[PDB]
Amino acid sequence: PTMNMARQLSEASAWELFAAQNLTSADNEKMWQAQGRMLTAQSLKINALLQALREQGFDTTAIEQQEQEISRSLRQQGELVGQRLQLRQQQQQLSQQIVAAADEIARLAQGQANNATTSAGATQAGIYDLIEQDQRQAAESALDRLIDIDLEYVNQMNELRLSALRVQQMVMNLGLEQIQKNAPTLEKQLNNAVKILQRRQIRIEDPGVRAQVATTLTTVSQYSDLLALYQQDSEISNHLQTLAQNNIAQFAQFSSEVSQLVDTIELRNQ
Repeated sequence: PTMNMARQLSEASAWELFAAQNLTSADNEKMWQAQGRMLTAQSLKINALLQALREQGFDTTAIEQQEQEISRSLRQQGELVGQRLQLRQQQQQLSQQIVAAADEIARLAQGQANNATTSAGATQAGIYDLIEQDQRQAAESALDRLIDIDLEYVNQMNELRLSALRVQQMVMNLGLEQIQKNAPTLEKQLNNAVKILQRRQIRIEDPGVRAQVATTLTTVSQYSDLLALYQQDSEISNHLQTLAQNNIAQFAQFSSEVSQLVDTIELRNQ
């Protein structure tokens, strides 16, 4: 009978609205893909059902339309959460890299300070080995001057490790929520923190290491892009939000029209 159709029509709509529901969420690619497919398939089942009912003297032209508007609207939304999903993936990858790069710089900085600290200790320890008919003053004065230079490089490195950690934390602090509220602040904030890190970068002793820090710096300098990613993400998130409210009225009209047709079927059935 035609009654078995109304049950499927209700069912297709329950799964459609359910797929459309899950799609607009979608945390991972897998869910997005799976739900988009399901939505498409359900829309196809509804179209086939409507065409079956229509050739039963039943009128489906109001539902055919609404359902078509809804499929168009969800296509767009599906696309948008698709791009957004990508962005949120790029943000993670890029940020992952920047902290790693900042952390390597900090580690390289600590390494350098340790070398100077170990040297100064040796030199100073050397001043006490002087007692050996070795005219102190000549040596003592030179060793002392050497320890002061070592210690001076320690500060320079400790200041490098710090500049690097500052930036690492700032990046670890981005999250859209705050990139939205205080955006220009967080930005000009990192520009200095990075322009500083760069300044101190070009001040490393052995250019061999001053080189690795140079490559790492180029990676951390992409923070400006990681910012662009977060922006686009919010330009879409608000967008997707707007459409999510239009759905209410659309979905209200659609389901309400299914009910009306299902009735015309459970009433004409007797």
